[PDB]
Amino acid sequence: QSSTRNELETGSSSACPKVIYIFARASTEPGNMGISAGPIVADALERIYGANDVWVQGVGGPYLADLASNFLPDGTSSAAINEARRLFTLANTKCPNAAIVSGGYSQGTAVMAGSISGLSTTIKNQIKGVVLFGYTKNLQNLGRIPNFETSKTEVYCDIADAVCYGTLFILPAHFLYQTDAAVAAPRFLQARIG
Repeated sequence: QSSTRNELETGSSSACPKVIYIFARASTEPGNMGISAGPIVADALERIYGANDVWVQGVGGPYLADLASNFLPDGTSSAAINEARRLFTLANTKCPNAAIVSGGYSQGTAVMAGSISGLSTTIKNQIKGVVLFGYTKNLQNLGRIPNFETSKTEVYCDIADAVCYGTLFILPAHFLYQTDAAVAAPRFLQARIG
């Protein structure tokens, strides 16, 4: 299954890739990568760069992607945020010269925006590009990641996606970011790399 990827955890410093990609899944998604926007950006990165030149990594562990946490102030649990910071730091520890790129979908965008905002200048500097599909803190944060440059940040906010409007509707819906994730986001990340 595409839905669990751990290439950074099992990564060793003698085989660094050009690209480390870290992704936070939406509420309900299985694994650490999910089954929508996660594997889509990951399939494209490998396609562009080679499978051997991209480490693909989901935010797992304490990040449970449960619906209740969307309502915490940062829009997710702080143990979700520390797990992402932990992985970002590991990519830096292991491979300080690779381009880190990252993604998030729905609740997972709040994991990125939460973790990324608190990082050492050195690490934020290695994170070349961040793609947020359905940014649940688009309204509140003003469509940027606080403390992290807008030039490396590309936000995808469909008109129909309630969560981009500063609240939260919770009910079964279609995935909105099919073409964004497959086309625009790889494209955007490819320009940043790196």
